[PDB]
Order: sequence, then structure tokens, then C-alpha cells
Amino acid sequence: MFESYNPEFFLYDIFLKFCLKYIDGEICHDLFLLLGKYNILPYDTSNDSIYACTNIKHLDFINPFGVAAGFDKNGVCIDSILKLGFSFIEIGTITPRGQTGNAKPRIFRDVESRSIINSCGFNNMGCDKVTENLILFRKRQEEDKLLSKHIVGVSIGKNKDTVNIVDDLKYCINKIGRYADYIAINVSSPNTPGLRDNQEAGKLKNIILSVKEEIDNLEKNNIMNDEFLWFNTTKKKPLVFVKLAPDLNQEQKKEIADVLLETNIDGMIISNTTTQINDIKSFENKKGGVSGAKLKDISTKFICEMYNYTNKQIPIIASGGIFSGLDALEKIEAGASVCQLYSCLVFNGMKSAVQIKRELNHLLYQRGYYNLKEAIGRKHS
Ligand SMILES: Cc1cc2nc3c(=O)[nH]c(=O)nc-3n(C[C@H](O)[C@H](O)[C@H](O)COP(=O)(O)O)c2cc1C
Ligand SMILES: Cn1nc(O)c(C(=O)O)c1COc1cccc(C(F)(F)F)c1
Ligand SMILES: O=C(O)c1cc(=O)[nH]c(=O)[nH]1
Repeated sequence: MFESYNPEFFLYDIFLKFCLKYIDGEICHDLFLLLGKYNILPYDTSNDSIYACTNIKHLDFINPFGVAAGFDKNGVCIDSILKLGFSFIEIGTITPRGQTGNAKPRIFRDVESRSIINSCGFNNMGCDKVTENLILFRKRQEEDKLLSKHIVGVSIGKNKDTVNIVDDLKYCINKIGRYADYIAINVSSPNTPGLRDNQEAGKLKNIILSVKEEIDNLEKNNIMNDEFLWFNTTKKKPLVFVKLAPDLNQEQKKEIADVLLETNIDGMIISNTTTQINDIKSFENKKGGVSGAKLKDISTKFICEMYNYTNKQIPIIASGGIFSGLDALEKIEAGASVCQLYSCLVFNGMKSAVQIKRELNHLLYQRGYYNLKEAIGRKHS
């Protein structure tokens, strides 16, 4: 009963319920990152079921659960977070220059509804410093066989005062792209003014094509170099995903889907936080995007819509209110190939990955599936 390396060790839940009621949200988060920075977190290095693995094109996820963007904005404890049991992490969102973000306090919890509202505003150390942090992980990954198949994506955005979003996305590609297994284009943060306008079809199309061209030029101009270009897990060109906001009318969603089909995006992350929820009186006079259990149903329906609007041709990364194995299977049967957690880590703590992986495997048994891949999109028939 001193096996503190186990993520289900009873003391973690005790400290977490105390943090939930007494300690500011962002302070809790930085404490978590500090523990990870000094390699003090517990870990689960045990073998995941081969029957729950999954892929998005050439990305082979050893299990279906990763950590959503914004949890390690700066990529300072990638190793430790992955070793909790996750198969991947999306670091960022990063911007070309660093930013302190919007005013504090700016992260608020509501345990009753297991929901969060945040107005962070892309607080990050900037692309060049996060790149150095990612490079250090990649060098450790080379020596550590036990991280050889874990995946790291990078969410990229724009500084608050940048005029043309595309300039900032290009800068991030040219510095950090060679180290990422995939790039997530963030056009859906509710906390950078004017950012969500880039989900307009014409603007979005130009953004996607510009990003893909820059990644292609990066390879075009550098694959001949002595040092092997792709210092990442896949040893290939990063795939490109788009993260969308749930707050869109049906016409926009269809017009976006048309653009995703034409531009050949490699996947879509559905979804970001919402500004549609106001029936949480603890959040009643706060600003930003709402995460957690109150976002689950909205984003699951959104997965179903974009799965159908893209005629099942665009793989889907699920994000939004995933806490349980039942939640994960709802997302997958809705059309998702992988799931991302944030709010689950806030309210369930260290045990998040180990327990949700166990619950999913039990579900795949009880529901009669041979493997997780068989369940993808099964709601639609
Ligand atoms: C404090 C906080 C910070 C976040 N920062 C980012 C970010 O930088 N980039 C991004 O694409 N999403 C960000 N998100 C959104 C999450 O990645 C995720 O999409 C959202 O929380 C919904 O998932 P959940 O219900 O499991 O929390 C953030 C969410 C929270 C609560
Ligand atoms: C509690 N809380 N509130 C937040 O806004 C966040 C966050 O990350 O956004 C968190 C997560 O923080 C911890 C989670 C598990 C365990 C611990 C502890 F440090 F207690 F072990 C902290
Ligand atoms: O950093 C933020 O403010 C932020 C970015 C994002 O994409 N989603 C979110 O909820 N907050």
C-alpha cells in the first residue's frame, strides 16, 4: 500500500476532491504540470489490448485515448502525461510569439455538472520555446523504447493581434512541423476575438491549402538534408487536422464538410468548447468556452452530422464530455476513430486513462464487437 506509482492509488482521489473544492483551477493545473515536470507522476506501462487499437491513415494509436489540446499547452511534461496510459497528446495551442493570455482567474469548475468554463486565450511560451521542449521529448523518445509508438500532435493558432492568421500558421509549420506526427489547425477557440470567423468556407479552404502547401514545401525543400527530416514518431510528413467549434448552423457545417472533402484534410477534431450553455448558474456571469459533461451530447450530435456531411470520408477525433467507457463508445459509434480527454482529467484525476481503457474493453465484450475498428460509425446503418 505504498505502491504510489499506480494511477489508481487511493490517495490521488483524496487530494483531487480537496483540490476540486478548495483550490483555484489553473493553480491545480500548474501543480499537475510541476509533478509531471519532475517525473513524479504515477504511470501505467502495462500492455493495452491489441483489440482496442485504432488508426487514422498511417497514425497507429496503441489505444484510443489521448489528451486534448490545452492540457500541455507548452509541451513541458509530454513523457509523464503519456505514461499515465494515453496513446497520444496534442500539445498547444501554440502561437508564433508567446502570450500570457487573458486575465486571471480564467478557469472555473462546476463539479455538480462536471463542467468547466475557461477564457484562457492561447497562453503559451511561443512556438520557438515549445519547439525546443518538443525536441527534447523526441530525443528522449529515441532512447526510450517504451515511448517509441506514442504520438504527439501540435495544435497551432495565431497571436491575438495577428492580422492574417495564415502567416502565423505558416511560421509554426516551418519551425515545429518536422517534429509533429500531426498538425491541428485551431480555428475554433472562443477566446481569441475573430478566430471563429475562419470557419467560413472560403477562409477555411485557403487556410487548409496554405497549411498543406507549407508542409509540402518544408518536405520539398529539406528532405535532401543530411539530418533526417521527420524527427517524429511516424517518420513521415505530419498529417493535418482541423478542430471545429460546435457553435455553427447546419448550412455552415455542410459548407465546411464540402471544403474538407475538396482540400483532403486528414481528419477533423469534433469539437472545441461551446458558448451555447448558460443553464449553469455557477458560470452565470463568466466568459469563455464550456467543456465537460454538459458538452457531451452537443458534440456527439456534431460528430454524427459531420460524419454524414462528409460521407464518412474524413476520420474524426472526438472531443467533448468523455468520462466513461459508455461515453467513448457513443463517440466511436457516432463516427469517431479516437477520443480526446480534458475534463475527465480534471474531475477523475490520475486514474483517467487506466479506468476508461478498462471500461471500454468491457463494453466491446458486452456489445459483441470483435475490435474497436468494427464499432466506428456503427450508429449509421
Ligand atoms: C483550460 C482549458 C484549456 C483549453 N486549451 C485549448 C487549446 O489551447 N487548443 C485547443 O484546440 N483546445 C483547448 N481546449 C479545449 C479542449 O481541448 C477540449 O476540446 C474541450 O475541453 C472539450 O473536451 P472535454 O469536454 O473533455 O474537456 C481547452 C479546454 C480547457 C478546459
Ligand atoms: C482539479 N483541476 N482543476 C483544474 O482546472 C484542473 C486542470 O488541469 O485544468 C485540475 C486538474 O488538476 C489535478 C488533477 C488530478 C490530480 C491533481 C493533483 F495535483 F492533486 F494530484 C491535480
Ligand atoms: O486557450 C484558450 O483560450 C482556448 C483555446 C481553445 O481552442 N478552446 C478553449 O476552450 N480555450
